[PDB]
Amino acid sequence: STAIFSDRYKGQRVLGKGSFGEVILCKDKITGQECAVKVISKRQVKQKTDKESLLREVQLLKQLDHPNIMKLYEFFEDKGYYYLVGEVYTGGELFDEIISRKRFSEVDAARIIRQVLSGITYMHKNKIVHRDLKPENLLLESKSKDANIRIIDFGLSTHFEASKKMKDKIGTAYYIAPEVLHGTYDEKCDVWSTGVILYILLSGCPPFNGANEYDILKKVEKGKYTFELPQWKKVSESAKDLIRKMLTYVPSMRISARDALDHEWIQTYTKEQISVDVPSLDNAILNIRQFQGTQKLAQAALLYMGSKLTSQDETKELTAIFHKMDKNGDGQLDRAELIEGYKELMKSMLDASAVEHEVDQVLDAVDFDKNGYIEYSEFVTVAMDRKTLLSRERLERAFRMFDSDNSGKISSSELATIFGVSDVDSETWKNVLAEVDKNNDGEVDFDEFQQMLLKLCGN
Ligand SMILES: CCOc1ccc2cc(-c3nn(CC4CCNCC4)c4ncnc(N)c34)ccc2c1
Repeated sequence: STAIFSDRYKGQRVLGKGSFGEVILCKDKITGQECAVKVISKRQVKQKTDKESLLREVQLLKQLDHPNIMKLYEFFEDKGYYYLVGEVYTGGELFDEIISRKRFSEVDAARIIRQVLSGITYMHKNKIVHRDLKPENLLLESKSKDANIRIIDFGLSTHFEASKKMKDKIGTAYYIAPEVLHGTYDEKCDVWSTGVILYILLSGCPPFNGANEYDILKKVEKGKYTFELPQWKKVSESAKDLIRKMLTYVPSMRISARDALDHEWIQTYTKEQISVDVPSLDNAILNIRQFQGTQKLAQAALLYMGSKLTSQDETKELTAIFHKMDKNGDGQLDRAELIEGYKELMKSMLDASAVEHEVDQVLDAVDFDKNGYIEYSEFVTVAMDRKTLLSRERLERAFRMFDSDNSGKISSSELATIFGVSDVDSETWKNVLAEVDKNNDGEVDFDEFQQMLLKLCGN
């Protein structure tokens, strides 16, 4: 009697979108235990290994326990997806916590990096490689200041092929080890990624950077970086030494995770008491806030355009479904039929229970209610506006957050940075601007930026 995910869990709400698919907050129908479930769509994500190999990894992952590694509880598979059920953590991404601080020192960075290396060391002893380690994969257990770090997605890269969509690979290029690019890699790739993360914590700038994905990769593959930024003068020699050892090009010469834990710098700056010399890295924290805001705005822009393309698709599809269901030809439908077509559209709505409630939120939202005969046309408008909300609202939020001086505007230099990170061709976005505002003087407000994005997705 093979078990069934939706027999055991109900979806509560969406937690986010991660590598390989959506993460949904779920609840055990008997025990009330809340859990974070990564749902991998077999249609969007191709497998690299065979079933046998994936089930063996899962079985191993369930038996490992470390304070800095996300705990996996359960694994299910049906016809259309894979479901990975883990512990839910509520502290958010590390860097989003870091940028809320007004003080940040080498002690804070060593506390951070020690946890990461401790989790990586443990996983490498069990022959699991992350490969895709980056800031987004570092979650905080809770919103508390003293919260432990939990690494997510350890081992998935081995069995599933990563999205080639830019909206999914923003800020992947900065962290990947050069041997991963060339195809022969081992567990040392996780030390390199960690090394990049440490460089960023102490300087707030990526060691390997450029205007677009491909320029960043060209820098990584060459392997050259420097410590000539002014804010490195404030950093201990010990920290730089550890960095050089983590960023060693040839993997066989690069320090192991385990050895990195024992390095003088980690031993010195994680002793809770001794502040022998501990200034605050003010420039770094502000660089990280700029870095983070840029990454988040580019991401939000791509998802805005993606949501706008989805809403074109689904509006037309839903209308054609309702049209054919309308046997009267009067343009009206009852509740069950609305539910039926919306389910037919299907392919957060993990069971029939999820669908009926979304429909009910819209029928309530249909302003005032006459029961029996519903104008299919207007239900479509409202169902779809609902779907785009999260993404337009999020777009404005990200715009406001990027605009740190509250100027209401972003410069064309800033647009170049954002569009380079979003991988929108240079000639393409300026042609678009020229058409939105024929009189602009090198800056756009929120509405203009939004109008630009619409034009860049064929509207
Ligand atoms: C081999 C383990 O297989 C699993 C199984 C379930 C997983 C669930 C989560 C998860 N994702 N998110 C949403 C975050 C929003 C911010 N961007 C990053 C994602 C989460 N938010 C809260 N808790 C979570 N657990 C997640 C991530 C990785 C998992 C890996």
